[PDB]
Amino acid sequence: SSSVPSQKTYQGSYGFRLGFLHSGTAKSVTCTYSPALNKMFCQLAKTCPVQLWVDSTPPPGTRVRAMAIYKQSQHMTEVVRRCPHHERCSGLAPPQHLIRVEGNLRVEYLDDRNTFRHSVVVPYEPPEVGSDCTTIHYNYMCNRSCMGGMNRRPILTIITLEDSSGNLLGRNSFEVCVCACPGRDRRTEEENLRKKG
Amino acid sequence: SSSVPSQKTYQGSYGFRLGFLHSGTAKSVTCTYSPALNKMFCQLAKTCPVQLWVDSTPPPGTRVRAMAIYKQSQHMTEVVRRCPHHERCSGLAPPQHLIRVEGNLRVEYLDDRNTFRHSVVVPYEPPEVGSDCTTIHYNYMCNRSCMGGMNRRPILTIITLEDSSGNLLGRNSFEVCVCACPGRDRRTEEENLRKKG
DNA sequence: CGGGCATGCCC
DNA sequence: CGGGCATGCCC
Ligand SMILES: [Zn+2]
Ligand SMILES: [Zn+2]
Repeated sequence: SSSVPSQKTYQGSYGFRLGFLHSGTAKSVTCTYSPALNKMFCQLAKTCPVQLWVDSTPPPGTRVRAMAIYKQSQHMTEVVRRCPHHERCSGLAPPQHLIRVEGNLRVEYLDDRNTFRHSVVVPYEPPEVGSDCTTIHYNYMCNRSCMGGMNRRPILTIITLEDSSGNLLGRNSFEVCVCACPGRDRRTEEENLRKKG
Repeated sequence: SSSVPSQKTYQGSYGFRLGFLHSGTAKSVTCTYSPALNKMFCQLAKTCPVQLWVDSTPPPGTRVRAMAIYKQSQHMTEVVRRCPHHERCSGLAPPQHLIRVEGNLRVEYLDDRNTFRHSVVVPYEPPEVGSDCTTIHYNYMCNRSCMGGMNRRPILTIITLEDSSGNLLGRNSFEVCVCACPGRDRRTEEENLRKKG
């Protein structure tokens, strides 16, 4: 019984995929996504819109869960949590949770009783009409560099689509780097990929 | 009734002054003192020997107190304390105290009931015989850069010599920078002083 | 807003 | 051990 959740992409029978908005070119843009690295660069405590795309409409009662895990093998089995500084100076969200959802009246924050991992869950809502996706506003409450938290360790966010019975319907993931200057750090990484990847 | 303790040098009638040991040239020497800047550069949680020199022998019951205060006017009135990370992962010393004394069976840690400032106190002991000074081993439990603690703000350590009745007998102070590479940072600062001081 | 320095750590 | 990069922030 592993305590490390799968990160394997599983688009499933509903054709579940993630979308991200294009952003500005600014050195310190608040949120920016790199398709080449499948990686979000964003600033702490600010909005990161993630779009949910499906080919088929999930059944009523379907839920959307987000959870962070460390990306490197050496840190994979350690629970991702808020650093003690940002925990201390911290409504519904427990202070130890890294990932929050804003703008949803039905958000649930879970602390797994066996694996101790944190996750945040909202109801899946189908797009309104004309629209092809549904947007969730996530918030990361620490910088990747936070001492006693992520401590410079890369993380993945895993988004899972789950029915009310608990069956996995779909899964996707993206890397996240919460940092002061997302535009600078995105360009630096893409350039490093080009020259020495 | 101010809550900012004096840092003014007061050598007093006993001729109280501080001494510091000369150290190596290494980039990451554990402790090194700059006479030009009256400034200690040291690594966290490691020994910083400070020598006490007097011209006249203090009376029995004399105490030696150390306390940190922020050096800049803008931060002067804020209590210097341990960051929440190093407080959490922390015998006699309360976890919130930045400055500890090692190797003394009579150490007292005080949290002032009116000003809320932290200090650590030991008995003054006169030099043994032949020696001209007495050494106290101090420990700083955070880096200057610790988020939620010093947060990159320069500090002074104020050493006061006090009689058992509480009269101030002498006072001296030095700046402290707790950092990963004290030798590098000392040379950088002395060079900056030379070129643009 | 982008340039550029200080500083912890690389693996 | 010293060189040198990443990254938060300068004031
Ligand atoms: Zn944090
Ligand atoms: Zn600290």
